[PDB]
Amino acid sequence: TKTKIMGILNVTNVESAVTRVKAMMDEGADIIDVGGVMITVEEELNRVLPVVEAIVGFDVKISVDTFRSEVAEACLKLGVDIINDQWAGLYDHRMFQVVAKYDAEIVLMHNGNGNRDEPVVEEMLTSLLAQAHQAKIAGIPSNKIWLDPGIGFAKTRNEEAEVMARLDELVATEYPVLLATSRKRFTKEMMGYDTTPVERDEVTAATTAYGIMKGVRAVRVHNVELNAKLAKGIDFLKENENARHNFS
Amino acid sequence: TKTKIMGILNVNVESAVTRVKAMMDEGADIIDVGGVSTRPGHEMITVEEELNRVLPVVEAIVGFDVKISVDTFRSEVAEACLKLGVDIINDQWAGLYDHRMFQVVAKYDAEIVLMHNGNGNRDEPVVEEMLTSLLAQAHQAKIAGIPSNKIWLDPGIGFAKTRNEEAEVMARLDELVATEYPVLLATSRKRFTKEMMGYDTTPVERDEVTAATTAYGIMKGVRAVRVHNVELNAKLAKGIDFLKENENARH
Ligand SMILES: Nc1nc2ncc(COP(=O)(O)OP(=O)(O)O)nc2c(=O)[nH]1
Ligand SMILES: [K+]
Ligand SMILES: [K+]
Ligand SMILES: [Mn+2]
Ligand SMILES: [Mn+2]
Ligand SMILES: [Mn+2]
Repeated sequence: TKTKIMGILNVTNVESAVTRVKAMMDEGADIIDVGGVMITVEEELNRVLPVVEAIVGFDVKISVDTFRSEVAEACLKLGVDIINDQWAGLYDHRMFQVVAKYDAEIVLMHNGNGNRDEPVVEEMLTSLLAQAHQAKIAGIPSNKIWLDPGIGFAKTRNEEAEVMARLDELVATEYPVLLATSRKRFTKEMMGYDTTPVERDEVTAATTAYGIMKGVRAVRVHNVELNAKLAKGIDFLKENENARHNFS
Repeated sequence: TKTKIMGILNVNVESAVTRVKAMMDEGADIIDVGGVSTRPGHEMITVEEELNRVLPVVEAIVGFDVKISVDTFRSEVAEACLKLGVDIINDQWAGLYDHRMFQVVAKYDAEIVLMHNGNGNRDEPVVEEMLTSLLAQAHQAKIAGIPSNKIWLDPGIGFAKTRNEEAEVMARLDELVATEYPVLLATSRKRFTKEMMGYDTTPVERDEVTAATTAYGIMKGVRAVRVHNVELNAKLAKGIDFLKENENARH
């Protein structure tokens, strides 16, 4: 019933990572998204693995931002819960098998096809739904697949503005939607100037509120506390609204 | 047009000017100055004490490039302020405390915020009682000479209402917005935001849930928000206005 808060942990110390994870859990993170990725599968594993081994025992879900089944599989043997795939299984078809094999969840982020024929929304829907079908025919449950519009990838300024004005249509596919705009160019431009990254937390929080109201079920963010608490408030307001209107 | 940010200035004079400057920098469109409260159980003061507290501050900030609103329910304090060039009179009694208010406000061509207050022992639903009351007062503000597009309605979250009644109102902000008078939401760090937190915090820690009420309220159509943390809310309001314009522009 509650909006999930996926915290961002970029791994580009294991000790500092661990301390940061507890700090994030503390600020309200439901999922800790670890990511460290052109480098070698081996190099990617050299950065991501030591962290995953240290934090996977904690009482929080661990997502791993990777697009290669080899990185996803070593992580899943350690007990990881989600594979946040920026390519939506396009980069390595074997991602679907690795995930099915460990009864995990997977995020399918819209990416590629930058010079698309069709308008961005029809294309994103077509591609993402096509990837969802592949996930399932691999044996991954329907309810373990998330869709991500992929703000910041293979889309022009105009295309993303279109995508952000029609989030309801992605939500309408009934798959749980993860919004991930945090501190991106799109948020930089909401501010209207060349802001530094951190300066983008408040507009990012705006996307969270707006997205939750459009039906997004999770938000991927750098500033956990701000979004965790802004989301709590918005969730509260919608529920209160349903209650007082006897809407369900 | 954007959502206006009315910063709260609770009332020495230099200390106040400092805080007004900062609020302007954080994005404040209006600075709302008050020295009184209409909460039963709170200190009551004289018109004269309100003046000593309020007038020297208004005098020193009315020149700035920001609108000034004065939170008062007595027209003598109002006029004293309108004579210094103040732009808005924020009335916790919607002109029911002092019946000369609308005439004073319209005399200096100002704006007025009519806040829902009183009759906490009503037996009809809060919402229809508030609408009936606020619209009757508004109708009276126009008779006196205040144009409709300068009469604001405020649901008075935190005044003469039960937790049950505040939740009723927050779930139906659009009905107030539907009246077509510009709407000001003022929930900052109040008890309602404390329920949202679901626990006890110092006032400052209620800022994020206050900001959620801002995002939500803008979605519902309110035109301004009265807040303590101007920056968090000004920056948030800005993102929401953009998301909303973008969505309307694209449809
Ligand atoms: N128009 C309007 N004016 C108001 N003035 C004072 C308070 C609450 O007063 P207090 O409890 O003293 O706190 P603060 O002055 O910080 O808001 N609330 C409103 C309000 O909801 N709407
Ligand atoms: K875990
Ligand atoms: K001024
Ligand atoms: Mn639409
Ligand atoms: Mn006050
Ligand atoms: Mn309704």
